[PDB]
Amino acid sequence: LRWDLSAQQIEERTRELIEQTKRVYDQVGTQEFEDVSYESTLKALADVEVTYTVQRNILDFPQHVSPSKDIRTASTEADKKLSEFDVEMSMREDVYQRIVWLQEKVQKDSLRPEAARYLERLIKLGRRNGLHLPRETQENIKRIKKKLSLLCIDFNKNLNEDTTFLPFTLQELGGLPEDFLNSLEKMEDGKLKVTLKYPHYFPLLKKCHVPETRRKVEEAFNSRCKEENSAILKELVTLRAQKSRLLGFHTHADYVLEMNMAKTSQTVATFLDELAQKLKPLGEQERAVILELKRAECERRGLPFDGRIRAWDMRYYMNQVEETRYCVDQNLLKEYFPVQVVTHGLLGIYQELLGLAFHHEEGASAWHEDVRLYTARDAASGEVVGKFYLDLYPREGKYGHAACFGLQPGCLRQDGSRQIAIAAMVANFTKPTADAPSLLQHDEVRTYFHEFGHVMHQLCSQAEFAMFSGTHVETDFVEAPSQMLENWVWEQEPLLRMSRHYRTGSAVPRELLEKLIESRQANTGLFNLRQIVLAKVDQALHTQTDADPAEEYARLCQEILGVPATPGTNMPATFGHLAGGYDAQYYGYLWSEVYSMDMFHTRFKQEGVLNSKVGMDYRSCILRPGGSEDASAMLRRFLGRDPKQDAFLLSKGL
Ligand SMILES: [Zn+2]
Repeated sequence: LRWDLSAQQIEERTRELIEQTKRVYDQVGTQEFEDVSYESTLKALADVEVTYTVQRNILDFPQHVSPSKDIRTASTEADKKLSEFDVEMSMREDVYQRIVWLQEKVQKDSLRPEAARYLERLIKLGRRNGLHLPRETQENIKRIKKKLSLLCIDFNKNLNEDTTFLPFTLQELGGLPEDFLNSLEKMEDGKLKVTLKYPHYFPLLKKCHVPETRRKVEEAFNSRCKEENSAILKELVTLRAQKSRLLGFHTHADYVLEMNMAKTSQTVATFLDELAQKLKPLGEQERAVILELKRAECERRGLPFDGRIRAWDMRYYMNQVEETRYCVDQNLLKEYFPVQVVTHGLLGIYQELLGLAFHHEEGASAWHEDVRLYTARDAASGEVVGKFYLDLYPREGKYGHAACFGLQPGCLRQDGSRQIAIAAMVANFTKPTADAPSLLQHDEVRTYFHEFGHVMHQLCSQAEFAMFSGTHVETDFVEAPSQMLENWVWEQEPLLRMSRHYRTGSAVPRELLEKLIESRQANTGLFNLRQIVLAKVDQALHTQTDADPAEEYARLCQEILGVPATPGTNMPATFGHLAGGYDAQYYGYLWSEVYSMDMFHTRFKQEGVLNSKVGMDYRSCILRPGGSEDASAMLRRFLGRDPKQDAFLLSKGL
């Protein structure tokens, strides 16, 4: 791939790519019925997607890793132009007509399965865009989409641009680290300025032992843009509902869910309700523990005790539970996880699990000197499967979160030969230095294992059509394979393969490993019940008509979480996911995680966590199809039955 492109070349290549690609769509869009064929219509569009995707990825990737701001800025602009172009092509009624004609002309069952799936998806995407509907319906949909887009931009911008802050004395900030306190904007008043941004909010609620301070900050944070965003949310709900009906669905949720593994809003509601019921007892147990800790602390500090867990007590006491009930010293633990050792052990586990051998391509071209390129080859034949880059250390201008970027999609070229997948994994682990090793927290090891899992999905998939390549699966299933893989960082054998004291070379003591593993369950009951409250609010707003966001959230917090929403607040008005493309899909996080445990326990825990036979079945049944098969079908084959919540519940001790 190309990595030495300047900002100017990016600009030029983008215009050229769009011109060349549009040329193909124009050709397809003007065919006469008589000339419509599999080769001239379906293959034409499938082939151009391959050439386009490759080029598009090269142009929009630099914005996330290039050390050059000019290149990054040009890449961001190219992404905007290409994204706009993608939507423009998706709405082409002329091209859609030829696809519909092809569907008519195509003899039933005469196409290869994946080709038939591709044709059906193209037809479905057009229908979800309303291209088959009457002009008046399409005009109305267009109008509503425009409004919705604007409403979403404001919802997010309002929250992001907010600069609300609360002044507190060093005494009121009791509990927060010293380095934290001096980082605040010291007012002439003498008080320190605490803003509602995450870097300030989370640490304060988890460490500040002054109840009134937590209370004030919680009220403010959960009341941000209350009036404006609640008005916007009411409009989003109504407009989404109308748009969904015009597109043929009874609710927005049902429209959104059609493409998910869950399929319908009823399926999601049943999923969430059953999960909440099963987790209830664990929630009761956890709140009892927290209430006692609060009673004890209030007594100890001479503070009044109201006998109730408040919204502003949650994060604080959950943190206390973790520190005094499970303990586990991350400071000591991290000494056994030097980044170099984790990388080696991690790559070792994946090699063995998938029957692969990773080969470092010394001195390969890259966007930064610290980037390393590897070629994954079949362990017995040595044939190339794919390639992947590792860009693990922080630097100015680089994406600040761990992620997997598909660069070259694994699929078939125009001539029928196979194009290998090429992906890049990004992380931001401190880079080892002279006398300052880079020790990883367990959560970083978890994130590392999770993201590399996506790299393997990208590389091991063998779809023939670019549309189904790699991680292009149902949104509520894409995370399941990686979440299944996270289980490895909670198992002793794999953990030992990824650890070693950075200095003494000693192995992690069994006592420490046991505690670490036990800590996985800390506060899991309340953590999940809260996620359920969020998922249910998301579902209610996109299935009901008169549902009031604040009231729904309050009702659910009391009934499911057991911790009341603070009067006057409106958490839903700050719930960015409702305006970030995840609308009606928040349940997806819980859905993938719950079933990922079924995948893990049913196959890997019974046949051998590091057994290659199971690993090869995982590669074959789950990764190889890419989006060429429905997640439900892949799971049924891998599990031998449909998935259940059982494994998840058992892992919680239920
Ligand atoms: Zn992920």
